[PDB]
Amino acid sequence: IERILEFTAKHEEWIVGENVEDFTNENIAMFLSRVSNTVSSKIPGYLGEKIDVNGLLSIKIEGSLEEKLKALISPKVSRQIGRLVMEDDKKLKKLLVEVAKAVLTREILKNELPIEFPGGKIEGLKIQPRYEEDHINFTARYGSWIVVKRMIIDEKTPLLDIARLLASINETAVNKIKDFADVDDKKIVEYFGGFKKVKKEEEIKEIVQLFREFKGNEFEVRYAAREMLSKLGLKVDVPSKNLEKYLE
Repeated sequence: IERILEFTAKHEEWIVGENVEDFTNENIAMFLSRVSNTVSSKIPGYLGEKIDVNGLLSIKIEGSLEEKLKALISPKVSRQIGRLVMEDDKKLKKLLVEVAKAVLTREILKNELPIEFPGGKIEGLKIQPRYEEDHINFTARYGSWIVVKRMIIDEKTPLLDIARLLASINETAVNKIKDFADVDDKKIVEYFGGFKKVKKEEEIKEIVQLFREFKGNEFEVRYAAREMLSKLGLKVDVPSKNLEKYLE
């Protein structure tokens, strides 16, 4: 297909649309940033068949950033999350717990760290929806890069499948922003290389400080935050593969 970069969504009262028409790296990165923020914000509303999301987002994580991080990796919170997952199968429950944990981690930390990308969320209809029926549509073609992640939404569409698609779209956005913004992600990985499986309060303090000292622009810091969190086993992007494996 020819050059295109668009996102539209139409489901119940959620109707939004945005595209790029002036194809600069800045505009592409800002579009993908907004897509990431938008789809990530909507994922929890599609997890209700398997996760008690109201209960999940009602979990209290108190204190400074360092204290919140310690809480998020704690056995207590893992047990709290497990209790909110409606699954009996040990293997499948583990997959859903990790998804729930990623949702909680994003919501707890987004005002403490640069978790969301710049630019906020898509709230209006810059373009009209590409399809008349309810749908999710992410379509990208630029140079050799092509991604088509879309589906029609029926009354028989599993909500968890919409969650999966939204998570997959988020993954594309996160993967590609660092290409369009020329983020040296290898350097970021090596920057945090002195830490592994961070559990102790003292080490959490150290890694947060190292993150704060990271010199980078608005895009680079989002990846530094993600890398720092990865050392604690924390994620802020829902792993679509977990939902894929459940739905199989």
